[PDB]
Amino acid sequence: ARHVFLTGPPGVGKTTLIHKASEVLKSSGVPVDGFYTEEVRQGGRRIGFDVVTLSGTRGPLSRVGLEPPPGKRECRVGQYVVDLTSFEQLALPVLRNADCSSGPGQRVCVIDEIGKMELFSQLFIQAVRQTLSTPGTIILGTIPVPKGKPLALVEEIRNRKDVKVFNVTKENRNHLLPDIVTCVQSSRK
Repeated sequence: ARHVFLTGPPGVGKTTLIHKASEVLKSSGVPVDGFYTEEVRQGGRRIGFDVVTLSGTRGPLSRVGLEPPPGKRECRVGQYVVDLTSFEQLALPVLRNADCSSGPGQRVCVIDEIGKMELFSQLFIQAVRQTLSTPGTIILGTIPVPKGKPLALVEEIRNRKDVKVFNVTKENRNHLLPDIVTCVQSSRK
C-alpha cells in the first residue's frame, strides 16, 4: 500500500483520529512510531507546545518569550518562540529507528502537524526524506490544504502524488479514523 495524509481546514479533532489509529495498529501487533505535538495547558492555560513520542517521551517545543528583534533571529509563531532543537531532542530518531530484515513487519511513522512549521522547517525536509527513503515505514500525517503558496515542507511530500489525501470535515470528522486504517492495512496482513 502507500502513505496517507489528512487535509482540510484546521479546527482540531483529526489529531485524535490519528491518536486512535495509534492504538489500533498496536492492537493489531503493528508497533507504530513517531511523534505528536499536544497542547501544553498547565491547568488549562496555553503556555507552549510539547512533542510527545509514541514511546511516552515528550519534548519542549515552544515557550513564552519576547518577539525576535530585527537583529536577533528567533522563531515566534504568535506569542511563543519555537526552536528546531526542541524537535531534534526526540522528533529525529523516531523517523527512522533501525533497518534490517524486510518482508514481514514494515513500519508506521506518525507525524501530525506538517503545516505550521512551513518556514521554520529545516531538519523536517531532511528527516522526513530519510523516512520516505525507507520501504518499510508508512508515513501517516496531517498537512494543510493546498491553497495558494506551496508550504516549503509539504512540498517534499507533495512531490509523491501517490499518498492518499483524506479531506476531513467537521461533519463526518470522527469517521475518518477507520477510513485511514483501511488504506494502511491494505498492505498485506
